[PDB]
Amino acid sequence: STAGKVIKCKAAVLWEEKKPFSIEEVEVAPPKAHEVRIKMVATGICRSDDQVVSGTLVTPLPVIAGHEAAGIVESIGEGVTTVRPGDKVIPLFTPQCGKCRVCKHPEGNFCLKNDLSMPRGTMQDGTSRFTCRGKPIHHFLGTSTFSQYTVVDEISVAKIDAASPLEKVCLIGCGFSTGYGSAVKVAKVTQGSTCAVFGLGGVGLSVIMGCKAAGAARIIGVDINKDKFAKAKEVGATECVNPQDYKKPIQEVLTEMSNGGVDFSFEVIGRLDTMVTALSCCQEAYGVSVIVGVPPDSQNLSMNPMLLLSGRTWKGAIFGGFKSKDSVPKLVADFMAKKFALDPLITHVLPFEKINEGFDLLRSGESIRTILTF
Amino acid sequence: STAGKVIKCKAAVLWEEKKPFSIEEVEVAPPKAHEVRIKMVATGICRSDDQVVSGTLVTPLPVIAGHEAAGIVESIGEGVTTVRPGDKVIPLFTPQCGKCRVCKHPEGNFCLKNDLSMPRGTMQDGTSRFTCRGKPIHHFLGTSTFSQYTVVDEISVAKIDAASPLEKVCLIGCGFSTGYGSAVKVAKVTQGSTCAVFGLGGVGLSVIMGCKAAGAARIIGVDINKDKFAKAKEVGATECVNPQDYKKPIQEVLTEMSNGGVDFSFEVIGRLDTMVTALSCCQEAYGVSVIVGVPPDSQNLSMNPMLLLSGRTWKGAIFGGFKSKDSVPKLVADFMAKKFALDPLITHVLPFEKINEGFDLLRSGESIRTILTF
Ligand SMILES: NC(=O)c1ccc[n+]([C@@H]2O[C@H](COP(=O)([O-])OP(=O)([O-])OC[C@H]3O[C@@H](n4cnc5c(N)[nH+]cnc54)[C@H](O)[C@@H]3O)[C@@H](O)[C@H]2O)c1
Ligand SMILES: NC(=O)c1ccc[n+]([C@@H]2O[C@H](COP(=O)([O-])OP(=O)([O-])OC[C@H]3O[C@@H](n4cnc5c(N)[nH+]cnc54)[C@H](O)[C@@H]3O)[C@@H](O)[C@H]2O)c1
Ligand SMILES: OCc1c(F)c(F)c(F)c(F)c1F
Ligand SMILES: OCc1c(F)c(F)c(F)c(F)c1F
Ligand SMILES: [Zn+2]
Ligand SMILES: [Zn+2]
Ligand SMILES: [Zn+2]
Ligand SMILES: [Zn+2]
Repeated sequence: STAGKVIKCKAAVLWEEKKPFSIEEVEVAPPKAHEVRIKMVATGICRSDDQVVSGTLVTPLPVIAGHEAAGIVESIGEGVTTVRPGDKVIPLFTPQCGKCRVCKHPEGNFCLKNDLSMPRGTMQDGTSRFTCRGKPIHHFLGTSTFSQYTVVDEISVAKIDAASPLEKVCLIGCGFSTGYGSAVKVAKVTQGSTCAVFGLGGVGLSVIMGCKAAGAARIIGVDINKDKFAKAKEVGATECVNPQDYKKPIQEVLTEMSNGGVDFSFEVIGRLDTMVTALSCCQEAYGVSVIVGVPPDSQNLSMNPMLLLSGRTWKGAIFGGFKSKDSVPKLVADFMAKKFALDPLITHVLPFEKINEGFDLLRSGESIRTILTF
Repeated sequence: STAGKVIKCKAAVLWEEKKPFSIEEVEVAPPKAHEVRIKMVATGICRSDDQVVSGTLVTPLPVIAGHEAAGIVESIGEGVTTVRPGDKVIPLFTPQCGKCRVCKHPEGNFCLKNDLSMPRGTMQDGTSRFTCRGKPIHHFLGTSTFSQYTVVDEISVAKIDAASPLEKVCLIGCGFSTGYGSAVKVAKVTQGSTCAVFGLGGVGLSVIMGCKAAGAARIIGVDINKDKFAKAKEVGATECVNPQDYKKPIQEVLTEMSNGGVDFSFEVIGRLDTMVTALSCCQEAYGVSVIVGVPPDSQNLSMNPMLLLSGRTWKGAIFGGFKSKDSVPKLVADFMAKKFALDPLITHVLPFEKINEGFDLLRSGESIRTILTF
């Protein structure tokens, strides 16, 4: 029995920016009221985790990062009603409290209990459940999945199908659901439309999947790494373009290709310049552009508002617009029902001990998703 | 009996930026194929016409400005099918050719034959119908309503009810329709919502009318001229705020007043800083902000894209999102049926010869709309 006791386990601690993860023993406190302790089974490597390493996504350090995962409930605190010991679960980096004005809104998903806007790196109660070498360690987005065991608030966990394969469905905790929902829920891609997707990583591939599911006629993938094109075409891109191949700026190229602008564009990289390019390539009167990539901390973009005055719509979203706790179990059931595929996103499967190697595959351009297994 | 002949008439010619209009004789050529010559009856003074004088809205000079008007067809060119001599008409500063990809789209209204994006100051065939002192004079937006007679392309004119009061319905040619449609069509304001309207001129008052027609529960007007507040409350504002009264930035004030941000905000001024403030004050997860004001030429704004990534929508529109030639006659029929009021917008009436006094009233802050009568 571990229930009610401190667990000593392995975790990947990031002590300061621009350093490898350190794989060492941490102590994980038992869950308090309304908290859940989870034994991790699989976690993905998302570019957002790398941005924490880079320092472009700011969160308190030292930290246990990781937010795209799946595991099994080890124990529950007093008052927990939505999961039990032995349940398969996905932690939710966007919580769903069900009580705030956003949770009550039909189209909101960015719950006011989130730890994204103004990150504290704690549990809801303002404290940490983690220590390492006698020092308190911060949580990340109320998830912290780069650990054999984590503790999450009940509003930050969803119970999923007992038969689901956790080394695949961990992607429903971030990159699949984000990209797919950006297309089908946030943009509301229409049948017969032309879409442009900037960035052909795991999230951008998921946007392509959604555009194809929504019946887009043309899906133009855009990436500076032409090694990404073959998989983008496998999941539905009709054409791929590398901005580096052209004398003209790519917004001009895509406007020409689409006979006057695309219906829907997506920025799935995280750069200010590509957010403005993506907006500009959508048709001036009725185009929609969705920002999915996470921009660099504290930097503003510059843009001409005439792009909007002619009729364009610009919007962004976290987690594909999905209300997290309602939607994650439904997405897992849809995957079990063969409504969408996850294998095209998974290029590498490594033991958790090879986390640094996984990040080097992402940085070098080789991987889409590496799944780490515990 | 003027049909096929040059007409000599008075017009207000703008020879140079930052100068009074010159009321003097012009020559108006007869209409070519698919053109309509109109005897003007009434024209409004819109801030966009003043921005031309200021040089912040660029169009070629010398010019006959004016775009918000109503008149009576004097003659038609070869091939015209949609109006006849003696019909009451409103010139359309946004055309509706009915054939381009925008005109065919269900949402779009910014027809590709517009003269707004890259203004030439000509008719569709690239020539002018106006001479003054033996020199060619530019058109403005394909309308040029500050003249006793104008010539417009058939795609830039709508036939309206024969019993229409032209001294009121001229406002359907720009300010009323723009503001009202920005609320009801572009933003799609919902019953029970909270709205913020930045700028309480004739367009912003029309936005308030639309928000109240849509059932908003709270409509907060924002203006630095507190003399604007009484009329804003008459047409539906529930409260007004003057940014100059507050130590804190008005986005923070409006976020506090709305218990975490408004549902819908509207920028109806034309300044870069209020475009960013208006986006900021809508609720971060589900808010919508609409740009209606016309920004200063060739200037970029700076903003933090995290405002969008949390879930906000930012859009703009021309002419309230209305397909112009379909919509104008319906709006006139609705006015005739008392579905909305125009009198609250009309604060002054002057003869056309007093155009410079009408512009002085707008610049002083004293008027909403002055209507000029020919
Ligand atoms: N909104 C959310 O909820 C959410 C969720 C998941 C990820 N993200 C962000 O989404 C972005 C993509 O994540 P990911 O798919 O894991 O990353 P990724 O696998 O690194 O993919 C990014 C792709 O962009 C390509 N790229 C880089 N620079 C350019 C450029 N200038 N022009 C065109 N292509 C370029 C690059 O080659 C790569 O294939 C990151 O910014 C993440 O932080 C956001
Ligand atoms: N999108 C369109 O189709 C369209 C159509 C009509 C007008 N316009 C533009 O809409 C804008 C408003 O036109 P209008 O109603 O005729 O002008 P207006 O009558 O000048 O009203 C603008 C209001 O803004 C107020 N204002 C000025 N600066 C500020 C400030 N910093 N903060 C708060 N309030 C301030 C000002 O006191 C005035 O009451 C102008 O930019 C027009 O060019 C756009
Ligand atoms: O990849 C998902 C993700 C985000 F979308 C963010 F906006 C963020 F700040 C972050 F830390 C994160 F992990
Ligand atoms: O007031 C309507 C109006 C606009 F919305 C513009 F964008 C524009 F350039 C213009 F000249 C105009 F008159
Ligand atoms: Zn909530
Ligand atoms: Zn992620
Ligand atoms: Zn058209
Ligand atoms: Zn106007």
